[PDB]
Amino acid sequence: APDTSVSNKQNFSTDVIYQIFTDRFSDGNPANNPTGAAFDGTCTNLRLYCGGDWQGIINKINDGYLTGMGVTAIWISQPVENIYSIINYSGVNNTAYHGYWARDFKKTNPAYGTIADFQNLIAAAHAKNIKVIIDFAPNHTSPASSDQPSFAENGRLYDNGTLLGGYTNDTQNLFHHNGGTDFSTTENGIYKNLYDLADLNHNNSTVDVYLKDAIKMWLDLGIDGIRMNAVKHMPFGWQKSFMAAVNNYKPVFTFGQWFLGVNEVSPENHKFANESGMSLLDFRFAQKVRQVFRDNTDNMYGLKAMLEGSAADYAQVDDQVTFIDNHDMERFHASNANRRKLEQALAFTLTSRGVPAIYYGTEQYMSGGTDPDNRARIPSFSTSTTAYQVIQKLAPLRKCNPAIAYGSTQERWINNDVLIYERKFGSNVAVVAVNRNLNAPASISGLVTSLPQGSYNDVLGGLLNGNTLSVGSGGAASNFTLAAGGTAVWQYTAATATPTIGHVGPMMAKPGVTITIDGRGFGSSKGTVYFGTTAVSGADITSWEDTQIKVKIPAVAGGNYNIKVANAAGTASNVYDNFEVLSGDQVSVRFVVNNATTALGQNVYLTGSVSELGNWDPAKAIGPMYNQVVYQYPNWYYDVSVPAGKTIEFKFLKKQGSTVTWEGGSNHTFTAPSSGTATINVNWQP
Ligand SMILES: OC[C@H]1O[C@H](O[C@H]2[C@H](O)[C@@H](O)[C@@H](O[C@H]3[C@H](O)[C@@H](O)[C@@H](O[C@H]4[C@H](O)[C@@H](O)[C@@H](O[C@H]5[C@H](O)[C@@H](O)[C@@H](O[C@H]6[C@H](O)[C@@H](O)[C@@H](O[C@H]7[C@H](O)[C@@H](O)[C@@H](O[C@H]8[C@H](O)[C@@H](O)[C@@H](O[C@H]9[C@H](O)[C@@H](O)[C@@H](O)O[C@@H]9CO)O[C@@H]8CO)O[C@@H]7CO)O[C@@H]6CO)O[C@@H]5CO)O[C@@H]4CO)O[C@@H]3CO)O[C@@H]2CO)[C@H](O)[C@@H](O)[C@@H]1O
Ligand SMILES: OC[C@H]1O[C@H](O[C@H]2[C@H](O)[C@@H](O)[C@@H](O[C@H]3[C@H](O)[C@@H](O)[C@@H](O[C@H]4[C@H](O)[C@@H](O)[C@@H](O)O[C@@H]4CO)O[C@@H]3CO)O[C@@H]2CO)[C@H](O)[C@@H](O)[C@@H]1O
Ligand SMILES: OC[C@H]1O[C@H](O[C@H]2[C@H](O)[C@@H](O)[C@@H](O[C@H]3[C@H](O)[C@@H](O)[C@@H](O[C@H]4[C@H](O)[C@@H](O)[C@@H](O)O[C@@H]4CO)O[C@@H]3CO)O[C@@H]2CO)[C@H](O)[C@@H](O)[C@@H]1O
Ligand SMILES: OC[C@H]1O[C@H](O[C@H]2[C@H](O)[C@@H](O)[C@@H](O)O[C@@H]2CO)[C@H](O)[C@@H](O)[C@@H]1O
Ligand SMILES: [Ca+2]
Ligand SMILES: [Ca+2]
Repeated sequence: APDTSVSNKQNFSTDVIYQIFTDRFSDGNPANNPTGAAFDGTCTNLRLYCGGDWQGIINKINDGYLTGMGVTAIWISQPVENIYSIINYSGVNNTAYHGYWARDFKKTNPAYGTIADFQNLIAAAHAKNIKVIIDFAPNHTSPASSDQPSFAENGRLYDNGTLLGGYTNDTQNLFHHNGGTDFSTTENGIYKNLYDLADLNHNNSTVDVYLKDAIKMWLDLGIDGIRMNAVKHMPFGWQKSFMAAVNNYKPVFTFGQWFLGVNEVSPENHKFANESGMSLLDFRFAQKVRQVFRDNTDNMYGLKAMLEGSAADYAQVDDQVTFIDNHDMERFHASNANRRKLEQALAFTLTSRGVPAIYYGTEQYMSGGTDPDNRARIPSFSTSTTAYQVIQKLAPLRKCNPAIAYGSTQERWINNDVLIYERKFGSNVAVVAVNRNLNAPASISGLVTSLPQGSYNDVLGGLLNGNTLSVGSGGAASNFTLAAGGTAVWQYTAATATPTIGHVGPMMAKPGVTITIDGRGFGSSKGTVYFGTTAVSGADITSWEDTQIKVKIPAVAGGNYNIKVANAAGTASNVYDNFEVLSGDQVSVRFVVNNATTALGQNVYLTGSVSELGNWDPAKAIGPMYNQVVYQYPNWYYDVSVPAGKTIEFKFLKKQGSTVTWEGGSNHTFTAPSSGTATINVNWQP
């Protein structure tokens, strides 16, 4: 199959995700509706169950609503079993309608449906070329009070019906008991509870194994991707081990939720996306989009800076999931606002780099404030809205024009209100023009592009007041008027002669695992695959076609390798960096160093004899380590993904910037567990 096939679970760049709040989409099976005080059929009480379910989604998939829009992927509420409690908050009744209050990761939420219902959903979707993504929140269970066990379900955790433990009397330490987070620091947000939710302790062996076993179940059920909840609130090392588990079994496209506020640019966030084994929801993109197109707090210059900065900050920018709003933000469309604002933002997102995600109902001009006002029941299934049509015309471009899916981004024309950008991949090109100024047209002269000579019709058909583009030799466009609030899309596709890599997935795994390499001009005959300088050919290359290659990772030493391919004739392609070859199966180990004093601004890091520990290279050391919550300074701790059953040598370091102070004496030594977790505790050697 080609790169665009529904079967491609490793790449979503050619797709368009539709974010569904299951309960608020469509109640296709009233028989499974919750009853009494936990339900409101009218969906007037936004905190109770409204009845939306999997059967409903199936119906919507079957009746053309999503397909007619060009949607090729869906992201649904967490499917696992949630508590049944009806909680009274501020005099208001609340339910688990959102799917975030888990009780059993190996069962389904009966309100959504049964396992059989789930299987059917998967089948229905696939039959319509729609990939299925599930929300997964292994960071906590549900609302609890250690002092008052009768409150809710006491964050109880079950294993396929078998009780493991609750928040009260947590002798095994399945959960964290450090109060609630205040988001003052990263460490703080990880080792403390979100709201009143029972925080899961991933260092607990039972929890580790269980969670890993659970995801396997869902993978076995046929999912195509995973949306990881609050990744900024779980230990990074643990998550890396989780991704390894997934990748070394059945790799699927995974992206996490790492919230960013307005004007917020985080290096920690970049690093996580670059080395965790998963990508992230593009908050930087989303926030900038709202500023420029919605709240008028920034202009095109800021939009361009975000695009350029992001492309450099993210090793795999094309893996970031873009959006303009979500279940945790106020709806993009303001009641009294000009609809063109939303239309423009949509078009921008659909034609930009990454993986676009659209929050259900956006296309219906839904308005609403923060939770739960942004989660009303979809008021219509009309295909006649302008927004619907915008998506309908642009979504498919992601499939047919690889420039949109894998291309670079380049500004071609700009002013306070206008932005004209170009996407390019091999012989493929796409040019988009946006004039956010709703009252003034712009006179466009001097525009230069990569489009061949000719005339180009607006892909939007003038829907957003766009126009035809005339390109002479040299890619120079003839003078034209860009209507007030105008938006136009011009594109070109053609055969690519030379092998071009547009995407690789997964990006982190152990030898023997099969990876997917997508792009154009690979040819039909098996060529050669390079991992760094190492060449792979023949048998290990499972399949080879023009747009996609399937190959087994070679048994090279653990480390980072750049990927390249060559056609059967020996022609090399571009290089796709940052591939991570693991040393083997991974386990999550907690490292604790005692009595490591430092000066303000100086932190402790971990280094060692394996790739996972940076192979003694301080620049690749793990950290900075933590010293407030679990353990207190001068004792430091950190959770790390290491190779199972291996004997590892390690040392600690103290660093100020890139300046490094090595721990004295001899190296510490330990043997990693074969499965489950472990905690290594030593004293800093002077
Ligand atoms: O020994 C004494 C005592 O100790 C112990 O008690 C302590 C507790 O153990 C401890 O946890 C602590 O609890 C208290 C809280 O600390 C305190 O805040 C207060 O909590 C209140 C809330 O204030 C109040 O609002 C309400 O909360 C309701 C909500 O109103 C309601 O909306 C609903 O929310 C749920 C959502 O609907 C649902 O979707 C889901 O949300 C998801 C979200 O959808 C998902 O995408 C993801 O989002 C996160 C994101 O990951 C994260 O980054 C973050 O984003 C922030 C950014 O990072 C920041 O930069 C900045 O921008 O801000 C944003 C947003 O904050 O947040 C996103 C979510 O907003 O993740 C979400 C979670 O999966 O789930 C939502 C939560 O359920 O439902 C909640 C109810 O849960 O009510 C709570 C509780 O009353 O009060 C708590 C109780 O006091 O402190 C206790 C005392 O010290 C012992 O237990 C006790 O016995 C002992 O006596
Ligand atoms: O907002 C998050 C903060 O996180 C980071 O802070 C780090 C420091 O950079 C580390 O050096 C370390 O801090 C130690 C400190 O090294 C140690 O001396 C001691 O600090 C004393 C301090 O010497 C003294 O002058 C006085 O201020 O009292 C302090 C309390 O002991 O203990 C510190 C830890 O408590 O660890 C912190 C993280 O905990 C980041 O670099 C900061 O910018 C940021 O504030
Ligand atoms: O190149 C392959 C080599 O790899 C392995 O060597 C590792 C060591 O095992 C680590 O311990 C570490 O070495 C540190 C050392 O721990 C640290 O003390 C420091 O050494 C100073 C020393 O403190 C000082 O007294 C004086 O002796 O100078 C030394 C500096 O040279 O710095 C070392 C790092 O430079 O890292 C090395 C890899 O760099 C393996 O064990 C070796 O057998 C192998 O050759
Ligand atoms: O001609 C190449 C030139 O095109 C663009 O410059 C625009 C500029 O953005 C407008 O504000 C206005 O001044 O017209 C110029 C074209 O004459 C690119 O921005 C620029 O990099 C490029 O050199
Ligand atoms: Ca139902
Ligand atoms: Ca946590």
